[PDB]
Amino acid sequence: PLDRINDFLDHLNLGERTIKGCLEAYSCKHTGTDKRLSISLEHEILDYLLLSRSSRKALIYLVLTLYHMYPDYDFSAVKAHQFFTEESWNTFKQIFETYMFEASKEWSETYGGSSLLETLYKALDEVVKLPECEIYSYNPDSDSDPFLEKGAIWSFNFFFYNRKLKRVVSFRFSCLSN
Repeated sequence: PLDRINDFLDHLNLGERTIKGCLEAYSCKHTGTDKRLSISLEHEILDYLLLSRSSRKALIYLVLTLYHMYPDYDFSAVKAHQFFTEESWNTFKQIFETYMFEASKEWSETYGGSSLLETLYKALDEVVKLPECEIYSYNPDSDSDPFLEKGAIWSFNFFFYNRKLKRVVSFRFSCLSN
């Protein structure tokens, strides 16, 4: 399902610049390492007392997904509470049509049928119920954060979270010069 998109955006070259895209699906666990991590994270963020309180829950799982992508990095519930921002589908749509327009044009010239945004909407909707989702963007400070590659022209990290399903899908896409 996700594989067609990830293959399309697996180092997609547009002559001089390259677009990188990665979709990942995650089912949140409440057993084993993640349970202990969740306890530690919620203790860090409660002891510390930009997301609001209505996303205080999602924050935990968000950091968990971060650990699943880079398990050797010292992520923090406080700085992640700072770096995560809840977004709307409309904002993500505008970002996608503005930044991934060349990729959507190359998609339409290669596949007759659904556009790239349509296919993305269908895959995201299959994994997490998009009308019921909460959307987040991860925007860290330093280049040391593994979600910010030094030298990239632009980089986006989106997370689609479903509370009733306890599921998170990560969409990463950046552009690089050669």
